[PDB]
Amino acid sequence: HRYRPGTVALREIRRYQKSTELLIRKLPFQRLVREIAQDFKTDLRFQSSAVMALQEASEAYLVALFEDTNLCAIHAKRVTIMPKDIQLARRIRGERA
DNA sequence: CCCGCGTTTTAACCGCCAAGGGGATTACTCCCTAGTCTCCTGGCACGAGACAGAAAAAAACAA
Repeated sequence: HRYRPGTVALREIRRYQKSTELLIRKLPFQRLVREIAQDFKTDLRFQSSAVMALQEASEAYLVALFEDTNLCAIHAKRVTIMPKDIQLARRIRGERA
């Protein structure tokens, strides 16, 4: 049959909140880090541990930001997060101007 | 707008194979060092110095 929209989303929320493994596949993230670093200094080498630490910090920060975004969206009587939500959360945080 | 399902490809992995490059050993080559071989014109005349030196053992013959 068909699951009504919004139920499988709750199932994934339950699934991913019980687990800790990283949600971004490694190699694209590593290539993105390498590209970003290249603009600061050339012919650079990275320890896999450094790259893993970068991924852990980035994913945790993104999860916290998504939590704040969901809270902001709920405050607007809304269920869907939209860019203004991220913007407001970042603004109140003080990272974005 | 966004969710849930149907279809495609490669990208992430592994295994084996084949181009292309790096290190220890090997092919030469160049320079240096080390060690030899041979020669120093055609000759001619005359002279003078080297006639080995010690020591052990068997035999002849005087006594």
